[PDB]
Amino acid sequence: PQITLWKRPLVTIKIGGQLKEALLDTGADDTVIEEMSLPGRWKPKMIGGIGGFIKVRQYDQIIIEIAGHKAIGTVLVGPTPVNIIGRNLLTQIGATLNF
Amino acid sequence: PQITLWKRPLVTIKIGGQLKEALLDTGADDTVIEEMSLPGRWKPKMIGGIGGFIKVRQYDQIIIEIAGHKAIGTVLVGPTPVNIIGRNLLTQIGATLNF
Ligand SMILES: CN[C@H]1CO[C@@H]2OC[C@H](OC(=O)N[C@@H](Cc3ccccc3)[C@H](O)CN(CC(C)C)S(=O)(=O)c3ccc(N)cc3)[C@@H]21
Ligand SMILES: [Cl-]
Ligand SMILES: [Cl-]
Ligand code: NA
Repeated sequence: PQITLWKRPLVTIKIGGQLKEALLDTGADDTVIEEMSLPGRWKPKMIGGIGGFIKVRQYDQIIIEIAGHKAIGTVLVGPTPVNIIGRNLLTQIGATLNF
Repeated sequence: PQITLWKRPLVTIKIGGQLKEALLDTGADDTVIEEMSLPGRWKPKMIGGIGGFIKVRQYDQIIIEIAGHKAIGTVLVGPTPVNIIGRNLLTQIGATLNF
């Protein structure tokens, strides 16, 4: 699909058995989701944005379905105000910016 | 052009006759750039991101070139960690997300 940017590019994701709304965010290196449980090992990480840093849990090799396209990669979990799909998973679904 | 997301989507912008690097950011509603002087009056705004909120100066109707495409619109100036081109000017340059 082609998504225009008049409005926030929100899509439905499926992660950890749950449906969530998330923002397709080319300015995010990493995918960051609101607090939830995920299986397997994790390690702590700090990630910074506008406003400073938050502490997150880093889970590797997590499968997500993004607008119907499956991808696997690292997912950061913590107190983000918005669920964000970052470049680490946008590449896997073949997303590009075009102008 | 078609920009893939394996690396950060950085482009050259020109504002006040100066070249700067900035990130094409579909997760940003608004364009915000690091401290610089812009002409005219400004109005207050708060923008929130991953770590919380910052105060910025809002300048309207600023001429800015983005990857060679001319735009004229609102630029926020404040302590952002990186220059970000958000959806208000991405729509002016005709950008879409595609997958
Ligand atoms: C530096 N780590 C960063 C980079 O990679 C990592 O992945 C996740 C984080 O990325 C980010 O937070 N990306 C943001 C851009 C941004 C901000 C600061 C620095 C770089 C990029 C976002 O793309 C845009 N942000 C709203 C998101 C969180 C809903 S906003 O806070 O900046 C914003 C920018 C304008 C406006 N008008 C309002 C908010 C880590
Ligand atoms: Cl990854
Ligand atoms: Cl590719
Ligand atoms: Na894992």
